Amino acid sequence: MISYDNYVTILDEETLKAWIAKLEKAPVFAFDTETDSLDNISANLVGLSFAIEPGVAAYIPVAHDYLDAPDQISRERALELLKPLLEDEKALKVGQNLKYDRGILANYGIELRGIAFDTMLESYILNSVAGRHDMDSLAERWLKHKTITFEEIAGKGKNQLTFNQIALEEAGRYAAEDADVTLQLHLKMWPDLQKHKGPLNVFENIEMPLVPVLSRIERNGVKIDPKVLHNHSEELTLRLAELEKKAHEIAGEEFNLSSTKQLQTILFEKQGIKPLKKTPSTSEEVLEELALDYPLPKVILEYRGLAKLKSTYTDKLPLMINPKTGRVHTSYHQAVTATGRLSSTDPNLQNIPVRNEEGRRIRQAFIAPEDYVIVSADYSQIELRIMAHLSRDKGLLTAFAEGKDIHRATAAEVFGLPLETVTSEQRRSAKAINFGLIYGMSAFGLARQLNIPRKEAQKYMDLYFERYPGVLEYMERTRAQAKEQGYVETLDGRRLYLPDIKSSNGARRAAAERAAINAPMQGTAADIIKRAMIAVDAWLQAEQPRVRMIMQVHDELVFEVHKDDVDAVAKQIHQLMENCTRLDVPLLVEVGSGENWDQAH
Ligand SMILES: [Zn+2]
Repeated sequence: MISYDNYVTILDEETLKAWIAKLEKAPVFAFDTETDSLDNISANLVGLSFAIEPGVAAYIPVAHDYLDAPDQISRERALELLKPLLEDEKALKVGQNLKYDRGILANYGIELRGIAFDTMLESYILNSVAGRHDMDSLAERWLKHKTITFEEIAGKGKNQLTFNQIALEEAGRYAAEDADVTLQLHLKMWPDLQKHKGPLNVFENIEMPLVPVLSRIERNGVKIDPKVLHNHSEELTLRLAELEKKAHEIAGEEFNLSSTKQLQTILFEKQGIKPLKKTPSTSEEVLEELALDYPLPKVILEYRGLAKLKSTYTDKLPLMINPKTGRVHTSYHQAVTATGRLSSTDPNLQNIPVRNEEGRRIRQAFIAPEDYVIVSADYSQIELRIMAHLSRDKGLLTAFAEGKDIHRATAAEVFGLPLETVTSEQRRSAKAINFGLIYGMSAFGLARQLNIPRKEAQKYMDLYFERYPGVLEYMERTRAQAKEQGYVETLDGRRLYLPDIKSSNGARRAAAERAAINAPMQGTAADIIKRAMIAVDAWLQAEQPRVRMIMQVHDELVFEVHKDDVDAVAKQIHQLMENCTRLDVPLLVEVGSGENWDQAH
């Protein structure tokens, strides 16, 4: 148990100063902030904790205000004394999710520098799939130590306390332990992170430098117009009512729009093969087949999609506007995906329909402030260009080299016809093949996406490998080393460990073999995107132009640029993204602008 004897609670300047002096001569020190909220932009600093050595840590309360709380160094005095150390790039800090901390300090005009180690990221790079990368999971895995939980000091449910209401010493136990455990975790993981120059490279030049740029992107937020969203909601209520009527009218009586309950009894009872359509889904969608002739499945389909969209973005988004900035602040997660791509929540920007009109209207609500424009910079099929390189295929490499549509180029070879004559159906077939290879899909899988018979799909795949031999050789070689070493790598050294690579279980080893082929391309795209963000952010920080990087979704970076600077800025973003990342993969950045994200997109 952690008691009040473990860590000191600093309540006077003289003592704070004695610690600042020791901190100033330490090789590295753990740092942590405690606040009255999870919302970064509006949270208030309540206290700070440091750890100079395992077992030697302190908690400095500055804003606890429960009834009769003892005197504390003021938030302002503590920060002016701590500011020099915190802003000194030479004073190296360790922490668990330093992104949060860097931002809190920014609420006071302090730029945390020396952001050298983040134990969450050390863990993530050591093995992204070892398990959760939060401090409590980490402490238990590497230290066989269970940490004091927030719920243990604050309580649960609606009556949970906010940090400023917790007694000084209890808050101390929690806060000082964080700092202490964090430093211990670093001492155990940092040495390990050196057994290999690949992960070390990614951790050092990709992951750590990205910490402060994500903080800045998140705190910038994005301007969302709530009127547009509201009218879209009202219209969707009318449209959903209308569709409900159109459905009742196509059949007879009233009924819910749920399959395997009300639909199979109507749809199949009036002709159609018995199997219902599961919302599995993108592999055999019963309702959409019928759609080509049967009108009911069509309106039920278009109904559900609209209902999901309304409650997920039309009704939720306006509620996400922060009263303090008047903008929305999405959460980017840097240590969650297995391949290294950034994920996103509240809102999850990647789930906004891309090829659909309603998705387009959602994006029309992401607007640029007065005298500014939204700019979208996209890496054209970066994953496919990465495959051309990894397969050393002169065919693909040349297609990209001369600017041809790889899907039409691919079709012209697989079907053997001039590029000008390739039809829309042939382009659609080549495209399914191409993107199917990335996700390592089976000839049968391809068939299920192309709506053609088995072995006909096999026919297309054999023709492809004959024309593009380098891709089969890459695929075989990759599944090989995957079994030889138990993991695959990205161009920068990032690793995805594949434990079921020999699973014996068919399905699991199947998944592990698809992952083997895929991860290197997706992880590499991820690494390129992060390097571009770091690069563009560095220019932004150095030159201070009239632009803000507000979003990162899929393979695009979105900015707010002053209307009178768009041309020079576009030239610059463009050169940085395709000339300041990797010079080996043939990259192309499509830059576009408009009044909203939909127009620039
Ligand atoms: Zn904490």
